[PDB]
This record gives sequence, structure tokens and C-alpha cells, in this order.
Amino acid sequence: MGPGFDFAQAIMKKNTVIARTEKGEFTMLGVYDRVAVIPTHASVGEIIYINDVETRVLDACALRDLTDTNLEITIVKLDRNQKFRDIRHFLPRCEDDYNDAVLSVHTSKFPNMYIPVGQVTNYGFLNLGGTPTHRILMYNFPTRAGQCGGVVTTTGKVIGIHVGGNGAQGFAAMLLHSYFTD
Ligand SMILES: CCOC(=O)c1cn[nH]c1
Repeated sequence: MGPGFDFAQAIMKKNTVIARTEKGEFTMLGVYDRVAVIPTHASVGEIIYINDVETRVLDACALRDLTDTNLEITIVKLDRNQKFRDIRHFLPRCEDDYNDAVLSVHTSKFPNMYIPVGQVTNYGFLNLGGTPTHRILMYNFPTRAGQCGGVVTTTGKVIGIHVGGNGAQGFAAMLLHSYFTD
């Protein structure tokens, strides 16, 4: 409906796949080459389904900060025959607060879903499902089961992936440029 939704749609159309693990279906953001991200609670194994294609996982790493605290981001390298558009230049370099963010989801349950979530707080520490977590972004929208892995964007920036909610607020794990240097 406006430039927020336009950027979000462009990221969804070229840089997302539907990932299925034994824990469910997730929006999965492709970042560059065969490298993508997914919430760590997806419990990625040796094999994953990507748009219903059986796919070998070449490498997977659950990120933690240098305090050895969960970040809830798993980086996956996929044995896929096609590279993602490189979007690393849209990733923030530093922890920050944001205005006017969109959360976008694409699954069998929620196809072509875009939610204007508004102001995004650098929340920091969250006890996420009992697990102490750092670098959490917070927004005031009642997000639901099925939106995890959803991409959080502003105009011109890909800032996080949805990892949970409490019924009133939603929470995303930050994406930072430094995660994807090669
Ligand atoms: C289909 C209706 O959707 C909602 O009301 C919603 C989705 N997430 N949070 C609220």
C-alpha cells in the first residue's frame, strides 16, 4: 500500500522460502549464495524441506553472543541448486531502534501476509520460552503461532526475524551484517 510494503514485498518475492522441520513450517530468509536464516527453535537437522523439496543441510550454526547467550538465529547452508539474491547490503551494522516496520510471513497457513507493526524497540534481554536471549527487538502487535521466521523490514533495511510473542507484543532476533561476512 506504500513504500514500506513495497520493500517488504521485494524481499519476500526473491529472498524467502518455506522451510519445514520436525518442529513445523517457517518463513526462511535467504541472505546470499545458499545461506539462509531460521529461528533456532526450528531445530534444523541433516535434512530439511525447502518449498517441499528434500534438501541436505551442508552446515548449520546456532548463534550465541560473546557472553555465550542465545541469539535465537540459526544460519543454514543449503544443498540447493540456485543462489539467493545477495541482500547483505540491506542488513544493519549496529543494534538500533526503528520506526514504521513491517513483518512479512509466507507459509501454507499464512500466504502473502504483511503486518504493519509500527515502532520497534531495542529491547535487549528476553526470557524467550525459558531461554535467556539477547539482541531482541520488540513491537506492539499480537503476533501468533505460524509467524516465526517472519521477516522484519523498514524502508531499505532487513532488521530481524520473528521468534516469539506474549499475546500483546511480538519479538524478533536482530540480523546484523557481521553475521554474514565471508
Ligand atoms: C486472520 C486474522 O489474523 C489476525 O487477526 C492476526 C494475525 N496475527 N495476529 C493477529
